[PDB]
Amino acid sequence: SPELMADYLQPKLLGILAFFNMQLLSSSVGIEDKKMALNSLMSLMKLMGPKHVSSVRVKMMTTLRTGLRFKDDFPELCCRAWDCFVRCLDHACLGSLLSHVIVALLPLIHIQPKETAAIFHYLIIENRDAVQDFLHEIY
Repeated sequence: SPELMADYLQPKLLGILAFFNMQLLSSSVGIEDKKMALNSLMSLMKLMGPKHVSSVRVKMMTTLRTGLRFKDDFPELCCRAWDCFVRCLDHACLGSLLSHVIVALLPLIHIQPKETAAIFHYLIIENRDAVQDFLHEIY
């Protein structure tokens, strides 16, 4: 079952993602391989769906922020993948990510002008009534 596979994935939970995060951290692992691992994370995020990642997805997002920090050649493609992972992710507390989500976004906006704008517009539409709860905080 895809759901049965998801349950096996659930047991690894954040820790399987963390092991990947350690692999991304290691100097020896290839930058392209790390991008592939990030793609693997994006596929996993879609497989969990928004509900499955839950609190763990926010921990994964912190891991994602570390992945965002080392981007180089990998990043313009990677940022699009990260947004796709976010789209697979339930918006959940999009307001809770708030500025911190924006701060990752602001570096991203510099790396590619088009990608950041597309992510922001999608985020603004997704937040809806929830959107702008932290907007005053993100002056």
